[PDB]
Amino acid sequence: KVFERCELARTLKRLGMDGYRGISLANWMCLAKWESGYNTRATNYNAGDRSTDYGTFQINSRYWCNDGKTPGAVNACHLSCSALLQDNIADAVACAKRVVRDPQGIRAWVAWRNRCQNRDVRQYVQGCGV
Repeated sequence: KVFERCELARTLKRLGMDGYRGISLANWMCLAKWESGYNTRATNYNAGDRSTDYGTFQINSRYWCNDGKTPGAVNACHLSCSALLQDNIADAVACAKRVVRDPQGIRAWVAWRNRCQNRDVRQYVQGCGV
């Protein structure tokens, strides 16, 4: 499904993302906007290394979820990558939380560095009531 901005902002807040490991709600919103455009069924195959990115946060199959076809992959979130394509984002959020527990934090997604870091991200949550 494709979330509307404020709809997603409120959902993420309810799921405990605001300030999780020092990451503000607006940063998560900026990441979701640039990764999938708030689309839960988004998938991107990376032909260079045989991995695929799944769902709202475009979580990679080499380290986080298992899709069975990615070489030398681990499944740190202990989830089928299929779980990251559901309309209910509960699992994708649990897994995103795992991703940032690593040293890099939110920096794990290059898209965050390119389009969110050091920028004014207030706009992603303004008027949503979060």
